[PDB]
Amino acid sequence: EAICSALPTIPYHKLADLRYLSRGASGTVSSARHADWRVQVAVKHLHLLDSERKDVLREAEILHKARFSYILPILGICNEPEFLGIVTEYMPNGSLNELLHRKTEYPDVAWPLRFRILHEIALGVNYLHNMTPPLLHHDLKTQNILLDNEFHVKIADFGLSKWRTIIYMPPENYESIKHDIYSYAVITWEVLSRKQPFEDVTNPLQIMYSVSQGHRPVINEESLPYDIPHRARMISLIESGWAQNPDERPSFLKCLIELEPVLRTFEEITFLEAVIQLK
Amino acid sequence: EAICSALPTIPYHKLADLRYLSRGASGTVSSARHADWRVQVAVKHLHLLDSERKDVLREAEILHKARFSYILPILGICNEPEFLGIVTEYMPNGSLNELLHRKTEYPDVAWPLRFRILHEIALGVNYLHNMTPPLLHHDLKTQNILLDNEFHVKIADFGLSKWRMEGGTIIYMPPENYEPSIKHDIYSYAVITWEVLSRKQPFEDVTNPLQIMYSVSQGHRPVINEESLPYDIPHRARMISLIESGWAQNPDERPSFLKCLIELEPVLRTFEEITFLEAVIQLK
Ligand SMILES: COCCNC(=O)c1ccc2c(c1)nc(-c1cnc(-c3ccc(Cl)cc3)[nH]1)n2CCOC
Ligand SMILES: COCCNC(=O)c1ccc2c(c1)nc(-c1cnc(-c3ccc(Cl)cc3)[nH]1)n2CCOC
Ligand SMILES: [Ca+2]
Repeated sequence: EAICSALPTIPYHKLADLRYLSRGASGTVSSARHADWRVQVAVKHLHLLDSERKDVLREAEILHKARFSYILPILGICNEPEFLGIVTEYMPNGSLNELLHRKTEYPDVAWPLRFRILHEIALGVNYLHNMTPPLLHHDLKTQNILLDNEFHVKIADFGLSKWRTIIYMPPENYESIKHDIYSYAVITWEVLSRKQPFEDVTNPLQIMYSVSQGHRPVINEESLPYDIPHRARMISLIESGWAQNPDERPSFLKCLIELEPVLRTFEEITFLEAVIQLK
Repeated sequence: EAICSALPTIPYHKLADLRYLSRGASGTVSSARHADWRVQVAVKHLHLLDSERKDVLREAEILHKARFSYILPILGICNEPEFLGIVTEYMPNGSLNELLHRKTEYPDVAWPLRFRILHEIALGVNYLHNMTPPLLHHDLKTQNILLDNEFHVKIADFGLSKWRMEGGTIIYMPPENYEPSIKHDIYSYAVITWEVLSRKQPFEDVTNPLQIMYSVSQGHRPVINEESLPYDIPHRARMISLIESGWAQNPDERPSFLKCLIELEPVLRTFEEITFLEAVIQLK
């Protein structure tokens, strides 16, 4: 039959210890504990308009329909006249952004884990592109790639997501199935370098202009050191992913076929050991 | 108004490297990779009657509706004239049963990990009991507690499960269910807890399963002495209390899962986070 799973509704009073965590353009994120299920959860609520209410409902429906191993799992919706929020699993280790840039907190991030994150991000986006109809993310950034208790990836933020900061935006989009792979390429560069794309650029309009002229985050010995595993191969993947001509950018299938033999070179235990080193 | 998510249908041909993994009373389990999704998967299938299709589709529907952090995630349903099967995430570490009893492979299983497993099983079952209407598992056993890459729990096998509106072991079955109840699962859980804490097969001495059933109806339980549960077991007294109330002869005396959670929460807080990762590395 047309087997359908319903998203549970969660009474606001069931969400005990509601406390602020972070705020983004998407909304405010708070932690809480479910009174009956006795688990820690996360809540994404608005900062009560008629259309801003449909936005939250659209995202919730997207998360519920796009369930998969690498997508942030939705636990239910809290829809009341007094409060509106999305309830998801709690991700204790935050975002990929924090992992790459909080360098005193995380001085070392072993290569196996960086490559694992890269593979999972790709698995997550590939799944969205393979849904019917294809779901396009259109807002991939390190800030919305979340990390669970053992540093596995959960993709989030489906606000700009369509059913078929600007440093991750392809140049043609300043004024398409090939958008996400562009963003993925920038992310890949960021993960392998632990540097902010276009560091010396003061103004975001200079970035937008340079990008439209074909400039891309710098690739040299200083940004991507020679000790990077599979360096040459990764540089090629990055460079094809952020290509100026969208048609020259690979699909996520191609991207995964290229990545698979790279991930096989890391022994399973090195992933575990990479994690145990972290704070 | 009502937000619905549909379970994907997976064409058989999309499952590459289909290879036998294990058998049980539940059916055959094979491993595979999804050709488009590029992930490894598990496939529970029969190994033709139309009578069996309703069973597989019933379980698929339950797994799809009972989605939660400690419930085995269903990825799709493979329903064709040639083949019928449930596609789920692959759990590389197998079952709690194999962890407890492969003693040469796993000489040590750290107390913190054991407690986290127990805590997660209870969280899973608790969630099932809090659904509207409540879902009752009715076939909990260590063989059905599956373990992911970091030894987190995923509850499987909802074949005998029911909404409150096949030859296997009977050791996890409450005695009132023998001859022709929201208190079934807790009894199973209590046996599971004893098994987890002792790494001993319940009713080890008794060879004939009928004898067990007699013994059990006559009030008997798995042995709670020093030989089975050493004195050096973290929170021994609090645990034995839980086990004993869990497998009471009178269903009314047995506690809810919510109650167990309330008891287990302080116990889990006594272990530092680092110990779980250490336990998983010790097992690799
Ligand atoms: C009080 O201390 C604040 C410091 N910040 C953190 O340590 C922290 C921890 C976890 C965070 C965190 C900060 N910010 C987020 C976060 C960012 N975006 C989300 C989110 C996105 C979409 C949805 Cl639907 C739900 C959550 N969570 N998460 C993950 C929440 O689990 C989902
Ligand atoms: C060739 O033999 C290799 C040795 N077998 C194993 O080590 C092994 C590994 C993992 C196993 C394994 C053996 N047996 C199972 C298993 C047992 N029951 C299930 C299962 C039950 C219900 C559903 Cl709906 C799906 C899977 N999987 N799993 C987990 C599969 O991921 C779900
Ligand atoms: Ca060993």
